[PDB]
This record gives sequence, structure tokens and C-alpha cells, in this order.
Amino acid sequence: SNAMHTALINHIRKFIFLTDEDAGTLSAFFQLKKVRKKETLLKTGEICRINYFVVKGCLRLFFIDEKGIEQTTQFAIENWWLSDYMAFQKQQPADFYIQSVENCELLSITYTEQENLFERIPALERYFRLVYQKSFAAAQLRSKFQHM
Amino acid sequence: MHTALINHIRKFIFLTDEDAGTLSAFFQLKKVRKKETLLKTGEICRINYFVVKGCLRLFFIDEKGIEQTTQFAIENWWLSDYMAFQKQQPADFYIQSVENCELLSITYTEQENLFERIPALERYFRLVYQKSFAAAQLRSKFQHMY
Repeated sequence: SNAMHTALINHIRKFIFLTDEDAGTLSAFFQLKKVRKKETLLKTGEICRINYFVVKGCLRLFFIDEKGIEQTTQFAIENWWLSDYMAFQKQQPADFYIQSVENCELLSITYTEQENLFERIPALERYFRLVYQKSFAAAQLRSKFQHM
Repeated sequence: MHTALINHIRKFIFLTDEDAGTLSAFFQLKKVRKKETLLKTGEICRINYFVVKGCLRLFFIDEKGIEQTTQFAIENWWLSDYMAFQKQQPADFYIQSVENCELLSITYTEQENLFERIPALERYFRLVYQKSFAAAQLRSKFQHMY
């Protein structure tokens, strides 16, 4: 492999069984991306096509409110995933910005590629069931604090 | 056979009639009148609910004693306090029926057994949680603004 693909494969192997062949296959779909702090990866209104795995660093999801003030809705640190998921799944313009908080190392995959990957390596359904279950659990908690 | 639950699942995955029968046996039917509390803050959260009919709400009580509702689940959708559910620990949230409900419930232990017995369901819940997460992101924005 390389360090970034290794990070992703290791994380996946925490949760599911993955052969070496599967690891190569899966890796081909994911692109290495290095960004400096405060680099914008997605803007409100742009078609959202990309899901990010955070190898190193910190991403934030935010929008601009009626006063022109940035409101950050969440972060994603190492081993977490981020996109504007409604826009990603519907293949439509984003509600949110995505921007790096620190220098980051990311792996990126497109919607179409991720859909193919689910078909090719169906074990990944369990990995992403776990990722999304945990992400949603975290979002529920954030709402409690956002309502406080 | 829990017809409503099977129909919903079949919108996302293929499921044999046999596996549908096997899956159904992990779920208990629960009928509850409106305004019945199913979970309280501080109670150990064990149960994930599928709403066959009705509406559940998730809320917490702030330090002024005001109930702050954070989520609803209507027919054909799911609700629990997911952090408490997955960690098998005391709840942050209350769950209460808003209308008279017909529910199907499963415990965390049972649901993990079910994923092992019927692995095709991993895809169903991947999609359920993906959509739930997307909706939660959007709620965060819409609550701030509108």
C-alpha cells in the first residue's frame, strides 16, 4: 500500500473481514488528498459528489447564516468520514461548506464509485452501517447541546 | 411475519420469505397510547423502535425543566437514543409516543445477533443510518435558521 490507504484498510478491518485482494480493489477507488488548513473542499450550492475519510487532521462542516456568520455544524477528526450526506446521496447542490481546520491527509471517493464498491465488496455494507450508526448517534447528542 | 417491517426492508434489500420469518421473530409488537414514556433520561437504553403506525418523539429536559424536542419518527422509520443504545448505557433522551402507536421493538443484543444471522440486513441499516445522519445534518442547519 501507502500510509493513507493503509490507514483506511486498518480502520475497515476493525469492523469487517477483508482479504488482501479486497484491500487492493477498495484502495483503487480512493484518492489521496493533502490540504492546508482553511482549504475549502465544498461550497454551499456546488454539486456534492465526494465522501472524505480523514487520515490525519480535522475537517469541518459549516454554513453561512442570515447575518453572514459561519456556523459550524460538526467536525470530523482522524478515522471519521465527512460529506454533506443529503447532497451526496441525492447527487445535488450542497447545503454546506466543507473546509479543513488543520492540515489534513484525506482519502476521497465519489458517490458513483462508492456505489460500485458496495456492489463489488458487499462486506463494506457492515463497515458503513457502523460508521453511519456512530455518526448519527454523535449527531443526536450534538442536537441536545445545540438545543441548549 | 411483521408485514410493515418486511415491506419497508424489501424496499432496500432482497429478503427471502424464510429470512423474513426468521427476522420477524427478533421483534416484539408493542402498542402504546399517546403520551406514554418509553425511555427516560438516565434509564439504561436497550431498545430500538420501528414505527408501524403513529409517531414517537425524542426529547430532553433542560435545566429549567423545559422539554426540548429534538427528533420525531413517523411510520416506517426508527428511533432510539442511539449513543445510549450502542454503548449500552444510561439515556440522554426521553422517548415518548405523540400519537397512539403500533411499534416493533428490538434490543441492542438482539439486533447484533440479527446482523450476524441475516447479514443482508447490514445494507438495510447502512441505508437507514445514512439517511438518518443526512437528515440530522440538515436539521442542525434548519433549526438555527428557520
